[PDB]
Amino acid sequence: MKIGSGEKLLFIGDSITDCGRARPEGEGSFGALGTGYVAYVVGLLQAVYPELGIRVVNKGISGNTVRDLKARWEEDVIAQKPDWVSIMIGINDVWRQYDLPFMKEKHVYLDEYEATLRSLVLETKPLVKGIILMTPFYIEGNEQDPMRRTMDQYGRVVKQIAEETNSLFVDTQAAFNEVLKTLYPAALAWDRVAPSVAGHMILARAFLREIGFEWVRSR
Amino acid sequence: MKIGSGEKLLFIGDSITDCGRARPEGEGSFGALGTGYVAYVVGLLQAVYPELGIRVVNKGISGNTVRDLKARWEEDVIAQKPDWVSIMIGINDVWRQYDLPFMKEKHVYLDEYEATLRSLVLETKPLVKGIILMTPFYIEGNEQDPMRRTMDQYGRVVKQIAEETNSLFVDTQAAFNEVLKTLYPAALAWDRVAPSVAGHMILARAFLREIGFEWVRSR
Amino acid sequence: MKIGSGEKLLFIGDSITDCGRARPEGEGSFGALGTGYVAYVVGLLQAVYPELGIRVVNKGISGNTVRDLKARWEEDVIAQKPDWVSIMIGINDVWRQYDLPFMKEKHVYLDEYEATLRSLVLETKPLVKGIILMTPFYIEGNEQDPMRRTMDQYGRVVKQIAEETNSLFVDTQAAFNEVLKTLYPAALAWDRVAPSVAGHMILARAFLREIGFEWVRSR
Amino acid sequence: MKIGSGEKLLFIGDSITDCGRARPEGEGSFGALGTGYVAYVVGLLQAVYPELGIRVVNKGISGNTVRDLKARWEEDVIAQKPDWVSIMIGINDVWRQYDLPFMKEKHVYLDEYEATLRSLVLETKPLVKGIILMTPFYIEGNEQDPMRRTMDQYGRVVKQIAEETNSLFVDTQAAFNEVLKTLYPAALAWDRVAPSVAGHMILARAFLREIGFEWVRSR
Amino acid sequence: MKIGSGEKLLFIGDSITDCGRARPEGEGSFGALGTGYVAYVVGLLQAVYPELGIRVVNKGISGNTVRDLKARWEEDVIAQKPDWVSIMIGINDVWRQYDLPFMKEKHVYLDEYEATLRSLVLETKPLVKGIILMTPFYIEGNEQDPMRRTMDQYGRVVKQIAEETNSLFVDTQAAFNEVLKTLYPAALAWDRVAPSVAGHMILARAFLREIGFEWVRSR
Amino acid sequence: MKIGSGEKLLFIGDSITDCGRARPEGEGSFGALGTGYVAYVVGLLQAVYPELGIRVVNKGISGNTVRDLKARWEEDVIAQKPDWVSIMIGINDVWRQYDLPFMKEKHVYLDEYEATLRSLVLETKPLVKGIILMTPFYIEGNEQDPMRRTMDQYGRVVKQIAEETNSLFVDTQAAFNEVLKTLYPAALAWDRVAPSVAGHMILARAFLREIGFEWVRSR
Amino acid sequence: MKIGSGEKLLFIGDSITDCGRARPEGEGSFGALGTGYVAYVVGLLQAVYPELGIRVVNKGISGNTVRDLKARWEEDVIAQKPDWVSIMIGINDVWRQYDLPFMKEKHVYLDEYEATLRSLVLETKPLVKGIILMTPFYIEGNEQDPMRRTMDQYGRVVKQIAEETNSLFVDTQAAFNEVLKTLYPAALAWDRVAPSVAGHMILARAFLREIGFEWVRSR
Amino acid sequence: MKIGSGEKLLFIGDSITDCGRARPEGEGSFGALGTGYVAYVVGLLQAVYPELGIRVVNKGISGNTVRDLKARWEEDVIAQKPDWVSIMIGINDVWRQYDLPFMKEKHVYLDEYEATLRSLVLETKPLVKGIILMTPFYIEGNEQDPMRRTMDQYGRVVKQIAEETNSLFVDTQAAFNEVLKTLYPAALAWDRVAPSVAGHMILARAFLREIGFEWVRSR
Ligand SMILES: [Cl-]
Ligand SMILES: [Cl-]
Ligand SMILES: [Cl-]
Ligand SMILES: [Cl-]
Ligand SMILES: [Cl-]
Ligand SMILES: [Cl-]
Ligand SMILES: [Cl-]
Ligand SMILES: [Cl-]
Repeated sequence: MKIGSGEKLLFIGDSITDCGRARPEGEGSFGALGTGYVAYVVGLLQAVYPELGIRVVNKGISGNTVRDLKARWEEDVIAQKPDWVSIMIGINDVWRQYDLPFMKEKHVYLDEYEATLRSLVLETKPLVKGIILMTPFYIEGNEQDPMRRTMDQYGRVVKQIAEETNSLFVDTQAAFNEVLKTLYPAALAWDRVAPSVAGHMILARAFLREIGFEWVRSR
Repeated sequence: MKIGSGEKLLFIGDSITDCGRARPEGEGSFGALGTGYVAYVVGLLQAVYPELGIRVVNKGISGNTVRDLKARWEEDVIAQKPDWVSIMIGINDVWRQYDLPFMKEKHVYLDEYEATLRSLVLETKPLVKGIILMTPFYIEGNEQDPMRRTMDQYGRVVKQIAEETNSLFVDTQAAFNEVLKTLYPAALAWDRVAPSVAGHMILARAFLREIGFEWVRSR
Repeated sequence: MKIGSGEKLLFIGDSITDCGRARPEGEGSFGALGTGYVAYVVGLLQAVYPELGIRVVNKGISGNTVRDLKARWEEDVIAQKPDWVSIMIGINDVWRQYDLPFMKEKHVYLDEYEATLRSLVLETKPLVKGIILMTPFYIEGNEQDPMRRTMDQYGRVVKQIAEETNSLFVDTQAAFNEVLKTLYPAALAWDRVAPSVAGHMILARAFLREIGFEWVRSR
Repeated sequence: MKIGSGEKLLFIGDSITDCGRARPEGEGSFGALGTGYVAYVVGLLQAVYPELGIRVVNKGISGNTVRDLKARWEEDVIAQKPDWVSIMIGINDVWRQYDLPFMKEKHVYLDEYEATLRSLVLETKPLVKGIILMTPFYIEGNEQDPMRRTMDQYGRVVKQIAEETNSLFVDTQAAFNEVLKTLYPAALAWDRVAPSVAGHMILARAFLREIGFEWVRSR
Repeated sequence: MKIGSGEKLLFIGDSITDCGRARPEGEGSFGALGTGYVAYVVGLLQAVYPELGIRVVNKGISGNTVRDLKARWEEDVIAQKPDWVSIMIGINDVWRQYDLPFMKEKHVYLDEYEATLRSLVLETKPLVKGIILMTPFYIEGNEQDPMRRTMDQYGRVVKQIAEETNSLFVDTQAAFNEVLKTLYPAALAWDRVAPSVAGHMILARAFLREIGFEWVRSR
Repeated sequence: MKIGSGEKLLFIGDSITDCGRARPEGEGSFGALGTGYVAYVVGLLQAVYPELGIRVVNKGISGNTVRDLKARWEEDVIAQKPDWVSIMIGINDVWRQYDLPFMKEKHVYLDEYEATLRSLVLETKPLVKGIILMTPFYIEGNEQDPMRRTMDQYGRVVKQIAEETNSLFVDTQAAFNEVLKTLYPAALAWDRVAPSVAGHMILARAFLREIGFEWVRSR
Repeated sequence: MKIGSGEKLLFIGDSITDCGRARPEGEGSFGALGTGYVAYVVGLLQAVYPELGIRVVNKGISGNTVRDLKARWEEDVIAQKPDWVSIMIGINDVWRQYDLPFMKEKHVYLDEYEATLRSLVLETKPLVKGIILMTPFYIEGNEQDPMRRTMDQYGRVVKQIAEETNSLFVDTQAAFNEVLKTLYPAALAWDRVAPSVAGHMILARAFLREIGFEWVRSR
Repeated sequence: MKIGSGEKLLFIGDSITDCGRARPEGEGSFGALGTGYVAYVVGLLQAVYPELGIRVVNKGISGNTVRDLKARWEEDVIAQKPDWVSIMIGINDVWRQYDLPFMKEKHVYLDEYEATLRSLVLETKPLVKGIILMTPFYIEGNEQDPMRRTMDQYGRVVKQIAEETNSLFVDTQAAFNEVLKTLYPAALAWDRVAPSVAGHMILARAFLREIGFEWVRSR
């Protein structure tokens, strides 16, 4: 378990992170974390490591792109003095290119995305114990579907950044890809983005595996 | 994994099982399974065993005792033709004795509890592939608190029926007891009964472990 | 114009047809026809052929398959004594196979679909002046996506019944396909099924063209 | 098609334009345009010219007279940097004279109306590719009904302005007049102002005809 | 005053009579009589003839034609044992011809109107002390508007039945006509049917004058 | 009729005047005047004198005492530039003495009441055509009931003020007293203050009689 | 204390008893007893006699007269097998005579009141351990107010039945009368019937004193 | 009775005091005091000492610790110029230690609690006639339950402070302890903190006993 006792773990992202969490503070055991993967992570950490006393904060905001993260980073991240920051962003940065292909101010292209995400990591790294970069995802098994193909480009950038900055790394697309060998996307999310409890569990598990969570502790 | 491909798993119980499930069907949407351990179970099974093709049904009803289960058993269990039935009942059977001590017809005392639950297990066993008996629980660490002491006795009844009937058995009290070495009850549930996400994860993990779930499959 | 003065045109289908229509009557206010292609059809007919005096009824019901149509056919179609019946069914028959793959009784497979739809068309044809058969559709441009591939097969069934029965025929998939040369699905419908105003205009225009509507009447 | 690819088309007016559109921005494919003729225009343009990539904004505000348009013109029009502006105003400027004939500060008389509308056109013309002036209307077939007779005076002024400024021109009253040869007003709008889907389609079609929309493109 | 001490006066009609009255009783609170002319009548009678001890019942139902009255006559009129029955019906009988011209079964044409209303008056007259027949009305000053022209014909029917049957008679159209020498319809009712407080006062005053009310009693 | 054409009549008072009127402006034919005596007055004036073109504004505010009137007089009265002001105040000034007999900052005693009301009249008189002073009231027939006895003292002061300032005068208590010879208070208002439609008609009539309203005009 | 351990005490009445109690059971939660004197009684008994183990049921129904009690007596009283029945009825029996003087079938005059209440007491007495008869009341200090005078007569009937039948007896009017030496009615209840917390405490204290409650137990 | 006529009694605390009281003023006989022990105290004082004319204000705020009281003391207490101040605080100061044992900024430890509470008393004492210190409580009969054991430490501090400052003193824990000899906590409050009407009556009675309330006055 990478996260130590008494430490503060902060999640940021878009609606997949937000999941109806309490605004502004996003902190507490009884609904304030929202109802998706963040909450599941905390639940599992408390069920299996209750003695760790890990404080968890949810700063997800529905609709955000990486440009929106940068715009609130000082207030929502820096000022919170976290020990661990988990970032999952990119879905909207890409989706807007496909659902509003002519409202282009809504799009964040890849080279802007890469530099902005890097800028967030590099600002934050000297202030925290660790950073966890979660790729965006798209629940779609055809690599050549245009949005899936774009999303994968953004996920490759995330991986690159994590390597180069010594951040932890969660490939959420690889986790979905496995389940997509069996299930058609609609069984997980009609819109291919916002999933079921199952999708959130896929994400929660992917995150917990990367931080060295044990389902039954050996120690 | 005790549960196998193509099987229908039906959960029944009180509010801990219900958690806002869709009535009457308790199946078949996103959200139809409720927002507690039953949903978490189905999500983790889907995340880790997507190919198993399990159908899951949530017949939990808030407020039920085992007397209420008996009254709807035919329509809600037997008529559903499940392959597997999971029962978690007893919390209200006990809690009414303590919160409404003078309304005795709302109590289900130990003789009624054992005979009824026994009868339901005996009746159902030959019609299904398997039964899972979950103990009720009380989120309270002091064995001599009166309601914890009573709830532990009711759990002994469940354990003994499961043994007699070669049912699977989940000791939910023991799962909470482990966490209660560290956390005061209120950290998990103000009222010592209806817990947080963490509590429902304690439950879901206790269920899954009993049915041979692996967090990361070795094969 | 195939539809003539004084005729009653009854539309039946699933949510794509329903679009919040008034239940049970589906006629006779402002708003009773719902807010999608059925209403747009009635509006354009009124704008361009005000003198035609068409009565229009919307018997769409959200969630329906052709099995559901059959169960209400007598009350909702035959008892209404329509002159013209428009049917657009199949989306849910197919989508349940993909979004709830393990709940097989909710699926309407191709044998049940063809026999039922056929039976309804055969039964209705001698009681009415005319039938319009609209294909189901899936807003997805890749023919080998599994649900698009299945939906195209169901459309072939509709086309063949319409041919056998000398019904009018609207290929809604082809209409979407044309736009999908330019737009990614999400621009029209996140879930690839329930579209925007633009999608409903694609539908209404496909219907109208089949019934000989002219945007500006040449006579 | 007068409108070219990538261009921005902005509609302004009163409730007939507003139709519940999103405030303040009035822009987007999924409800932000409101539910009347603006939305229908955009829907048809996307269904038939999807590749044009026309951005559309709805700045209608219920209750407005031309005096209200002038009061918000800088923020709602100029600042938006549209390529094409469509104006439909006058209904309220006239209605108030008839429904609140003694709260006269609510009235905009014809010579004030004419000069204010001219002032809007002349300010805007050097900043855009084109302007479309839609007459107000009143759904009433008797030319001598007092409100209809007044409304027609205002429509004549609009036509004059469009001629003199080389603006495009939509005679909405002429479009209703045709349908009113068959339908009594109440079949379109009980209040003779705010119509049904049919009325909105009459308006949408009138607008699309003036911009050179083709229902089936020859090219 | 035609109405006398201790008598029960029952009003029946459509929405103009209903005005949100309490269903089913239409009597007996504060507010049970609705918020239009029926309530105003009861208030003025109470203000000026408090000692009369009149019981008043409002059996108006929004949307009703005389065909609807007939279907509930036994339960809503005869079973109430009124001493006086006031009927104001015809607006919807006529308006459906104009707002839904093609839904002919919703129309109540003049032959059905005269026969039904006649039958109800003949049947009720020997069971009660008196009947008041109020004409329907249309708030429209042009006699040749088609719906006003039709409504005036229906009023002639009412006047003739009242004459034949020695019923009291209230010409509501004439009352509106007087005000319409000064006000355009919209000042009283946008839709020419459901008026303001002023319109309901026009009605209440027309009723009261017919029953010999004095604003200031001379005795 | 004391009120001439084109003139502005403003009512101020407490909840008996307010009756849910539109805040802040309190002006319009379709609900803005609220649902009690103000609205009835306007309704009758329009039904019988439609050609007068009297503008009416309702500045009633529930809970007000005369001290509250003074606090808003500049904004709510002076600034409105009325031609006629009607004041009805005192109910709360007195009620508070009886319902909150120990929260005394809520009480306005008689000599404060008298001087404040005088101050309002004397400020306003040089700015308007006329002032109408309506007494407060209490719907209670026993002159010696403590609140009734107090209320009458306040009504005597109002009368004195009106005499001394040449204001018009409405004795609302005398109007209720007449009806109270027959009806027990509860038949008009359970709380003896806020009446039924009948009470509002008693008030409306009292006001209209003082301004020279004719129910059937001789001229 | 007249009530003893293990006994079921059932309260019945009108709104004063109901106070929002849970329907139909009126027992068994927190809140099921309503928010007035019945709840206060149960609370004080629990605070001071926790060991008594009393079951309490609230069968009050807003609006009831003794005629309504009779119609539900079998289901709501006798079928509950109470040991003690407390009845407080008469307020509406009387108040309808005054607030709806002309709707005579809603009145329960003294002959009907005495015979019915008598019959219910006689019928119930041999089936239960004891009966408590509470007078109705009117919060009004003037004995010659007409409704107070009538209510006092109805109270005399209750007192006489209680005497005849050796029922316990609570004179609620006398309890209010004592406070009314100091407070005007409006301080306790604007409408002289439905009081504040203070009024319900007056009631609860009057009940408790009659059943031998001690505020501080001497033993 | 320690409280004299005309005096102002102000209660402050957490949710147990607040009970939904009116914000900000917390003053009035008809709901403004909230629905728990404060309201019951006032009710009893009015029922038994109506002539005292005691003004009562409720400044409870749900969630408060003693640190929160200090933060609002000037506005909510000092500025109100009370004659008597009742303080009940500590529940949250302690609860947070047990329900959010790792969000420690939410905890107020005992020595901070003691000094802050002292600081409140010492500031206030020279400004008022008297102060009443009510201990916090926890509805839990086992002295060794961790939260109960902590709560008792805080109650001992309260008692010490009251002794040292000559404040009145209410041991709310001792009052619950008596009832807990018979009832399990859940019969009074599932969460062991927020009780039933019974709990509020236990508190109300404890407070009234300390101020010398007599249930039947000797004088
Ligand atoms: Cl999002
Ligand atoms: Cl439960
Ligand atoms: Cl559907
Ligand atoms: Cl408008
Ligand atoms: Cl109607
Ligand atoms: Cl008021
Ligand atoms: Cl009642
Ligand atoms: Cl609290």
